[PDB]
Amino acid sequence: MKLSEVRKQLEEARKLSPVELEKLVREKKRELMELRFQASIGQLSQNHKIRDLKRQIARLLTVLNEKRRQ
RNA sequence: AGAUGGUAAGGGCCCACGGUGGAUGCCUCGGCACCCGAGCCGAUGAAGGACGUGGCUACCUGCGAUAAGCCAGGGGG
Ligand SMILES: [Mg+2]
Ligand SMILES: [Mg+2]
Ligand SMILES: [Mg+2]
Ligand SMILES: [Mg+2]
Ligand SMILES: [Mg+2]
Ligand SMILES: [Mg+2]
Ligand SMILES: [Mg+2]
Ligand SMILES: [Mg+2]
Ligand SMILES: [Mg+2]
Ligand SMILES: [Mg+2]
Ligand SMILES: [Mg+2]
Ligand SMILES: [Mg+2]
Repeated sequence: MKLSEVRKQLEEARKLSPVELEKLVREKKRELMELRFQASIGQLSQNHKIRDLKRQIARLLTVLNEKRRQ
């Protein structure tokens, strides 16, 4: 995923409430599973999308953790 | 009547060239000694591990279900 898009994901991410974050993760986590399935049947040529989503879920959770910790 | 050479089944010594084998010289990502710097870690769960972790991954390295990585500051180009 693009550098600029990362920064953009973070800005909008840091504006969410934990619940919105929790909900957002669950969907991107669901999208990861959808990706894995098509990856299974050789129907995902844009395979970089898998690594990409994994780190989004990472970046979200990191921020979810940010929200809670002080 | 007498006498003396060509035979090499195979073998021996020398010479040429190969095979095998990995000495020798050169080489060094490693080691060895001395000197200096530096010296604790852990229930806020250590040292050391197990099992996992990649779109395709046997192993090593890294990492821990956020899993060859996540956030921020500094360095760099
Ligand atoms: Mg990043
Ligand atoms: Mg004769
Ligand atoms: Mg002969
Ligand atoms: Mg013969
Ligand atoms: Mg002889
Ligand atoms: Mg020879
Ligand atoms: Mg020499
Ligand atoms: Mg000393
Ligand atoms: Mg020490
Ligand atoms: Mg350990
Ligand atoms: Mg688990
Ligand atoms: Mg920087």
